[PDB]
Amino acid sequence: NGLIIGIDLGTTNSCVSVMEGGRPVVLENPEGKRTTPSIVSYKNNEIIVGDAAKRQMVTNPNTIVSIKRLMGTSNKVKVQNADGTTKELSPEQVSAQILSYLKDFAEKKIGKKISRAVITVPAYFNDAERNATKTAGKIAGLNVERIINEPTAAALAYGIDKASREMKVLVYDLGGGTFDVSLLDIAEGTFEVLATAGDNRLGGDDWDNKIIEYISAYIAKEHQGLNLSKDKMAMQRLKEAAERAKIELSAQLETIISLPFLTVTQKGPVNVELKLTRAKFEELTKPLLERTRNPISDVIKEAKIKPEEINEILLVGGSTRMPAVQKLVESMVPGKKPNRSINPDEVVAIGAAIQGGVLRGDVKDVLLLDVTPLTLSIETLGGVATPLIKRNTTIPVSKSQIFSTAQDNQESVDVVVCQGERPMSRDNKSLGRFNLGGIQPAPKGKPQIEITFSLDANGILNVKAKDLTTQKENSITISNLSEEEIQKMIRDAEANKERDNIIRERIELRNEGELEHHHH
Ligand SMILES: Nc1ncnc2c1ncn2[C@@H]1O[C@H](COP(=O)(O)OP(=O)(O)O)[C@@H](O)[C@H]1O
Repeated sequence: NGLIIGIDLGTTNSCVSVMEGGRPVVLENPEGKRTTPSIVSYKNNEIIVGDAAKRQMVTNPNTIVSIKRLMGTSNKVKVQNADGTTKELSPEQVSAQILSYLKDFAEKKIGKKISRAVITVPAYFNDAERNATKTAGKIAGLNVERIINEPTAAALAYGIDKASREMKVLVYDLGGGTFDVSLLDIAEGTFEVLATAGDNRLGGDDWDNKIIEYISAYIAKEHQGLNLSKDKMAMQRLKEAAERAKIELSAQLETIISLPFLTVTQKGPVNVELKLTRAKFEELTKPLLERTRNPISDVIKEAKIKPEEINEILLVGGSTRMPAVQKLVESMVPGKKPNRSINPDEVVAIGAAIQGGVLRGDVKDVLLLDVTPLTLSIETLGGVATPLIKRNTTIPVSKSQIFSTAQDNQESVDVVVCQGERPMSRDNKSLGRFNLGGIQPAPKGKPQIEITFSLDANGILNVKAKDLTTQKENSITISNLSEEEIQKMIRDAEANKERDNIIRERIELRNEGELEHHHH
């Protein structure tokens, strides 16, 4: 029946995506962000999810971070209610609050109720870990139609199921909390995780902490051993400044960590304005980064292949935007360029969304092709399809030819557009019709009407009929196609090729084409 949304339920951030008109689309939360902190907080008997919970993660003791780590387990998390009593919550319930939130704002964006989803998980996850994830989904009112692996999701986003050949794919996932490297074998639509290895206590958070150590060391140096470890408001601000600094060093060779009024001492207010170079940040985080090297070789050997045999490498996780990470990965797979062309923090959700569409039935797969798959033609005298843009021409393009009138004293012309490789326009699929009058009584062949088929680089078509004498010009704009639908029309022409050529004997396109008027 209804839409099946794609959810990446991540350790540190979550992302939600859905198929819209044959494309995956990432949905943005109410704060306009395409990803959402996997963080829940409790205050005044009100549940807070995402950015607002992250903004009080150190200050509010109730905040629950990295709940995903306790999934599958029987552990509990205790939080204070308003009255001082203690409520106890399972990892299924906390995750269900995050999923409810994602589900909520998606309904508001889509404007429909949503009750089905694909949820992704780490490849290593066992059945309890997956049943807790599935139970989270049920508590949130979502029929979980399938649970898929994060790196399998990544491969669907990159259309690797469409390769029509065996593919060895290395997926390097460095998130905020977790690192995973997986080796996939993808053959005839079956996804097999040959091998997985990594560290679920290693991620971009650990990179930030080295910046917190840096800022701390600097403060102690500058202010006679000033230590703010036990100050919650201070530590909240450092954690945030650390992550801002880190992110800026993925596009800058340095940055300024700026923390005015960090605290006040008997000396007055302490202001930090601290430079951190990319070189320095890389040095401080070298130990963390290098814990990702051996795992790459480990899974390569575990699946009994050379590096040579790897067909494609995908970068997943937002921490893979870091230059040092991209460089590392490249160093371990000579020849291959790691693929980062789909937002690594969105890529998994996108894959789930694709899987969702495929499970539904509405797999109206649009294709952003740079070349025209079929001939585009105007109907001339006798129902003949005179081509203007030939099959396999590269967009953008605008071809033009002058036509005339089929009958003497003809007041107007019908501009009937059609797509396909067949000699009669009735055989081809029509894309539109429109009229153009203003035409003065004359012999057939006298009026000179410049027709212009025009395609933008995004694909869509505009056909511009112009009477050159009277300047009168009507024009229509056109919608796109499926792969099966393309192939049906190619097949149809292939199937009637003998019939069509005998029709073509009588057709002569080298003379000026003629457009007629049949009454609407
Ligand atoms: N431009 C960037 N440079 C460095 N790190 C980044 C950048 N953008 C996002 N990150 C980091 O990505 C990490 C995790 O992102 P994400 O993939 O959403 O995590 P997860 O999949 O674990 O939920 C965060 O620690 C964040 O600091």
